[PDB]
Order: sequence, then C-alpha cells, then structure tokens
Amino acid sequence: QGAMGKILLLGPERKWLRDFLESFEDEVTQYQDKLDKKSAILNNVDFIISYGYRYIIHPDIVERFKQRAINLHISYLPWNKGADPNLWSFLEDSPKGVTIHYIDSGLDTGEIIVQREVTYYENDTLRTTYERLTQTIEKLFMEYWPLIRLGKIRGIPQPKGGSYHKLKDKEKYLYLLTDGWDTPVQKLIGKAQ
Ligand SMILES: Nc1nc2c(c(=O)[nH]1)N[C@H](CN(C=O)c1ccc(C(=O)N[C@@H](CCC(=O)O)C(=O)O)cc1)CN2
Repeated sequence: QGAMGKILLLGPERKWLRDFLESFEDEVTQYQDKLDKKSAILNNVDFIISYGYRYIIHPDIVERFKQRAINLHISYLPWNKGADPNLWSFLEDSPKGVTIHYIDSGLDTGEIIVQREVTYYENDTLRTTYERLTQTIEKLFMEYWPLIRLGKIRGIPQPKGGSYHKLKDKEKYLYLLTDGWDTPVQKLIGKAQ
C-alpha cells in the first residue's frame, strides 16, 4: 500500500469529504446513480466509499471490490439495518450509534470495521439526534481513515442479532411524528415495543 489511488464516493456530493480525501494525495470521483457492473465509472477504482448511496450495489461489484468497499451507516449494527435507523432506534428502544462496515451482498450486513455508541438527552428531537449521528460518523471516518486507507482494520463478522427495516415500515407510526423532524424523541421511545 501507500500508492496514490483512485477513490469512488457513492452518494451525494460532499465537497468537504472530497477535499479531505484529496489531502491524502488520492484522486476522487463521485457518483450517485445506479451502477451496472460494466459501468465505466468503476474502471481503475481502487476503493469505494458509500455514504448515503441510495441503491443496492450489485453482488458482482461487491465481489470485485472485496475488502475495498466500505459503507457509513448511522446505526449501531447489527441493530437498525436498512432504512430510518435513527427513528427505529427510538421506536424499538435499541442501541444507538454509527458504524463503518465493509459492503457485502446484503444490505448493511458486511463486516464491522469500527463503531461508536451515541447517547441522547431528555429533550432531544429526531433532528438533533440525526445531526449528532451525522457528525459522529463523519468524525469516526476521518479519525480512522488514515488506518483504513492502508488496509489496517480487516473487520470482524457482523454479530448475529439486531434488526432490519424497509422504508415503508414506519408508516403506521408517522402519526406520532406530529412535529416532523422536531418531534421530541421521548414521545417515540418504545412505541413499536
Ligand atoms: N450490496 C450492498 N449495497 C449497499 C449497502 C450494503 O451494505 N450492501 N449499503 C448501502 C445501503 N443503502 C443505503 O445506504 C440502501 C439503499 C437502498 C435500499 C433499498 O432499495 N430499500 C428499499 C427496498 C430494500 C429491500 O427490498 O431489501 C426499501 O427500504 O423499501 C436499501 C439500502 C448502500 N448500498
């Protein structure tokens, strides 16, 4: 390792993250749409970072980039795989936090690289807890990227257990979110048992 590389960032454009990665002398490209395994976007790519990427990455891409593709997920895996992890962490009163993991063929099931718990406070809202998770996982990424960049954390099998949600699962609970993002979380804790 140590050779200048090419990093593909999947998800929304984040100039701060592009700049951070380029300060290590790597070249960066960004993409937010679906990827066929033949896409030229993948040519000559050394490492993939997905952060808010909206699509399932095809298994042939996963295999081609074994141990070279990571995802930033704002849950404490194995809890709250999938959608709306912050909300579900309150509805199901689960552990809360953020996780950097290797991408495998399933959704948010790959090997864990590092995680961090994130606590909440009596008067937090979904907005304030979401923002804290976002800041925490961006911090955790930058804290550990100098090591990850050089293959120094091989990851561990994702513990068996936890939970998984699809985007539609929250519909029967939306009536609790009377103030949208500014709903106090206290109103939500345990409401899905
Ligand atoms: N193979 C793979 N692709 C990955 C991830 C992963 O761990 N493995 N992490 C991210 C997972 N992700 C976002 O970061 C993401 C994007 C879209 C959907 C999706 O398509 N959801 C629908 C149906 C899903 C299903 O049927 O299983 C839904 O919620 O209803 C799910 C998760 C991005 N792509």
